Amino acid sequence: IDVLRAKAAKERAERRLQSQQDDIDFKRAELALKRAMNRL
Repeated sequence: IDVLRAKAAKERAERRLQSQQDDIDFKRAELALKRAMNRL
């Protein structure tokens, strides 16, 4: 069933390529650590 298993590798490789799309959600992850900018 390699033909069906390989299908999982395609979905992953695609997600990784979507870096520019996963840049916004990643920003918030950092903002939570440093919110000093807001206090000022």
